Amino acid sequence: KFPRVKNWEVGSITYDTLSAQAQQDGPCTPRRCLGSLVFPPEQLLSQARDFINQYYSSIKRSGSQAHEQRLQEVEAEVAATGTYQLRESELVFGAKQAWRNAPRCVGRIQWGKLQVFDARDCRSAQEMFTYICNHIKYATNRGNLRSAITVFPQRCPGRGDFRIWNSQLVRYAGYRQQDGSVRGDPANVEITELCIQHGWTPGNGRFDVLPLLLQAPDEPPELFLLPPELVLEVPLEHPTLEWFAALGLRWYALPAVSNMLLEIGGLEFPAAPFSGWYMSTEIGTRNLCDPHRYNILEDVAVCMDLDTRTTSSLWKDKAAVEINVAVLHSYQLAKVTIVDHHAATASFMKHLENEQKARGGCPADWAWIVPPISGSLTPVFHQEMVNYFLSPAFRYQPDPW
Amino acid sequence: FPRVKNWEVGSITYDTLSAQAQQDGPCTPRRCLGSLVFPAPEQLLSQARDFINQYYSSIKRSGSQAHEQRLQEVEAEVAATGTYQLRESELVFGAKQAWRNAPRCVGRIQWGKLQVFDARDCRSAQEMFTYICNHIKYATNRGNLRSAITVFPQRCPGRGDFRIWNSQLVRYAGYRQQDGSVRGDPANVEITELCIQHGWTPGNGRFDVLPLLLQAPDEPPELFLLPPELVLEVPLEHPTLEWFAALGLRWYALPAVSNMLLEIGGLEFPAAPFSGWYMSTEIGTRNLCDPHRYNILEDVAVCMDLDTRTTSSLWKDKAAVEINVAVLHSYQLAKVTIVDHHAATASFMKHLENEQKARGGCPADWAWIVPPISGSLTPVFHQEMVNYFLSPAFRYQPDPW
Ligand code: HEM
Ligand code: HEM
Ligand SMILES: CNCc1cc(F)cc(-c2cc(C)cc(N)n2)c1
Ligand SMILES: CNCc1cc(F)cc(-c2cc(C)cc(N)n2)c1
Ligand SMILES: C[C@H](O)[C@H](O)[C@H]1CNc2nc(N)[nH]c(=O)c2N1
Ligand SMILES: C[C@H](O)[C@H](O)[C@H]1CNc2nc(N)[nH]c(=O)c2N1
Ligand SMILES: [Cl-]
Ligand SMILES: [Cl-]
Ligand SMILES: [Gd+3]
Ligand SMILES: [Gd+3]
Ligand SMILES: [Zn+2]
Repeated sequence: KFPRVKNWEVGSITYDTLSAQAQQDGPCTPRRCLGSLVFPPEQLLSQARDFINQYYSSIKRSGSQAHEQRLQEVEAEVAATGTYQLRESELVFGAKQAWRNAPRCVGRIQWGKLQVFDARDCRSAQEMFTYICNHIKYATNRGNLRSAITVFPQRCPGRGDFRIWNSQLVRYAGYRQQDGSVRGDPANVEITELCIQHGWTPGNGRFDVLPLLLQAPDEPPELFLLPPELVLEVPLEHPTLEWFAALGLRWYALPAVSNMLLEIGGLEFPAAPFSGWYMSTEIGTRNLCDPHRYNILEDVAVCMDLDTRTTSSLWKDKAAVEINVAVLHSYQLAKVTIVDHHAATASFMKHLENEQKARGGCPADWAWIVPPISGSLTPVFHQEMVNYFLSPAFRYQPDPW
Repeated sequence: FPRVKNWEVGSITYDTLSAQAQQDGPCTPRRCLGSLVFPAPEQLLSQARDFINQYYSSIKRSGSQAHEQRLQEVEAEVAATGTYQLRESELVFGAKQAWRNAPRCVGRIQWGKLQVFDARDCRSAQEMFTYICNHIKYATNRGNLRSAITVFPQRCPGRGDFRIWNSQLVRYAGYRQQDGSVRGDPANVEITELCIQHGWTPGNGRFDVLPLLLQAPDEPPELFLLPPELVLEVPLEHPTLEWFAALGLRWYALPAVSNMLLEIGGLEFPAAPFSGWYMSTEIGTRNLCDPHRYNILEDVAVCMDLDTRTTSSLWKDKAAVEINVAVLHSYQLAKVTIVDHHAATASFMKHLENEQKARGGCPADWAWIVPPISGSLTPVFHQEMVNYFLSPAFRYQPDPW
């Protein structure tokens, strides 16, 4: 009844007893597996209890005076108001736990080092922008990146919500042409048209930092031009392919996701942007080489004079590796925090053993932990994993349009 | 009906074939176990009833004379003997469906072109050896490889099973060492011990072809040396790194899997070895670079003058790419069929399109289909997949020891 889980590189075996606690049913059934699909009223009370119980057991304080009392005041809070507010330390506990529970995040060896900015006393877009701009600058820290989340007011019935309209705080533009095809990032063509709608003027670049679209409850969104000095960027150069710089590639320093809904102990925070630091394959492999993203693979290969006329020359593999080298090298020369997939995955194996000893397992989504180049060269490839939903959690949510 | 998206292009289909999935796999809504490597007359009737129904849809004779006759026959044969016998064309179809249905096979574009050798009259291990030698000879075809399966007598009440104890027809020995290490392939230490225990004289090279351990019903397994000239091998060299030839590396031409069970209509064929041709990544990445296999990565990288002291130089990825290049070039030098992971994944995308029109879906195991290097450089990375079990099928079975 406890999944047997093997490591094929060493032969070791563990049991994931933590999977017993899974709550939100996944998409898989004994009949078919859907593990590769990307996006597959007083219920509040039961979610509330077991979160508080988590908090106190986490601090060796279960069955103790403050535990009894905190259970009453939440029960009393919901009685009158039909909802409740979190104690600051609890919001700190939920934020770090929701990170710890993220099955697809390969960087959770860092889950206990998280700076939480409480932004619950907020109203109007001009306020968020200041909260956002304090996060970004705190998080960037002149390239010495530091993990941070900012949590905006929770969801209330009978009132709009706080939402950021960009998938991330930093996004590059996506412009069509007299032939449809995109100049700039084709990922963000939909939000580029929403911004140009809301006043912004299109640049002509492949790396134009998009303006934020911030939306306060029931008031229509507001454009915001981010300060240029607050958007740290790293021009991409290769250590030994002098022509690489002339290709003119850049990526921003801060991966800061602003469209996921933080759920802690029953409450759902639709605006809660978190950030950390990049893994190099995220930029060098997915963002620049995906056929529907920047899709630079062929252009780098021509410049390295590789034979693009036969797929068996592995020219794709050769140029991809070098695009990744140029990312790691450009970020290191810029002194911005970045991690390569070999270092990241090995630390995740450490994280798994940490979590086995502490909690009897760890939800992990194999197809997202394994890197998108050189998979079987990393030890996560040879590690069987179990995937499920623990709470508190980061969740996806509808786009606010 | 599971909705499946291709993310590179944007397409959406619905896998309706999955609603027919028979035997249940490892996952529940509580937890996905997709990444695990290893997940009464009345029911032999329902299984065979379904297979016969399949065979007759395929010949466009669904609901006819022969169709009800064959059903009436099979229920008469089960009542009288407890089993029944496949007709030869039924056996050819069942074996081609089994390949088609195999979710972890990327080579299934070719499922219709399969040469089925009927050895269900085999009477001993010695005769079993002769069918196998013939199989290897036909399939090797002097390097112009052909896809083949030999089918030995089915499991039956009263007598034991035919078994090939070897996991493949062609395997390299793995001898343990004085310092605990292994010379040869460490995946084959166990079978190697058995061959010696059964009177084989071991060598001491790294690429020693193992003998065959063949088990007739209620017999000890019998040893058989494969004739040297029957096993085509390929010395490994690199197009440009001329020191590579000095590693002394070889692989064999024919991938011939011999430890799986073929199930057709509830009948079980515990010995039915099958073979096609290699994808270069199985050899270059897994067999040669896995830390628990030949583990040549570090030794290639030193020789390449790569910086092996930091992982951020991506020495592993660079060395592994040249190992794959070497495999492809060597097999083309020797005029031995081989397919690289870009061509193989591109033809698999075609298979999913063929199969969506023909059957409304295709059972696919994402983590096995995506190559172990260059994952997102291939179109299958960006394609969501539905994994499930269809019959006829190749199944795993315990080792007979
Ligand atoms: C500090 C360094 C970090 C690294 C290197 C890292 C790495 C990654 C990577 C590579 C992914 C895959 C995303 C994709 O490919 O689309 C991911 C997903 C995720 N990360 Fe982390 N991360 C870090 C910090 C954080 C922090 C601070 C949080 C929140 C507090 C977080 C929460 C998440 C979540 C919820 C996901 C899943 C989102 C999704 O499934 O789309 N990560 N992470
Ligand atoms: C003709 C070219 C073929 C190619 C390129 C190919 C490719 C592959 C690859 C790369 C794998 C994963 C192997 C591994 O990771 O160890 C695989 C698995 C498999 N192949 Fe194919 N194959 C071919 C022919 C065949 C044939 C002729 C059959 C049977 C008639 C077959 C049946 C299977 C099965 C049953 C599996 C999965 C076994 C398992 O689950 O471990 N293949 N194939
Ligand atoms: C909205 N999808 C979630 C997402 C998408 C994505 F492309 C990247 C990341 C991500 C986040 C953090 C904190 C670090 C990191 N290295 N990556 C998260
Ligand atoms: C029981 N393990 C199944 C297995 C293991 C394995 F290592 C390799 C292959 C395989 C088989 C064929 C016909 C072609 C090919 N290229 N690979 C199959
Ligand atoms: C369909 C497939 O599951 C999809 O492309 C996934 C695979 N694994 C991934 N892993 C990460 N980290 N990010 C992704 O976007 C994806 N895409
Ligand atoms: C545990 C992990 O699932 C295991 O190493 C798998 C991963 N995917 C694989 N995929 C293929 N095609 N072949 C394999 O041998 C493996 N090994
Ligand atoms: Cl990103
Ligand atoms: Cl093999
Ligand atoms: Gd020139
Ligand atoms: Gd030279
Ligand atoms: Zn699953």
